[PDB]
Amino acid sequence: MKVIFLKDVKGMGKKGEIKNVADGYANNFLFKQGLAIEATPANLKALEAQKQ
Ligand SMILES: [Cl-]
Ligand SMILES: [Cl-]
Ligand SMILES: [Cl-]
Ligand SMILES: [Cl-]
Ligand SMILES: [Zn+2]
Ligand SMILES: [Zn+2]
Ligand SMILES: [Zn+2]
Repeated sequence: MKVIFLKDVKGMGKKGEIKNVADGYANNFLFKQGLAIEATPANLKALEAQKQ
């Protein structure tokens, strides 16, 4: 699973970084805790638009 971090997770990734991680971790921890979202082209396009 490719994710973009929304918050800093020490030892894992900083806000704005894009990293591939185990699906279980993404689904059960990162997404569950609101720390990241999937880095799909669609999500990235939407995130860029809001920042601008
Ligand atoms: Cl995977
Ligand atoms: Cl930071
Ligand atoms: Cl920081
Ligand atoms: Cl896992
Ligand atoms: Zn995966
Ligand atoms: Zn930070
Ligand atoms: Zn697991």
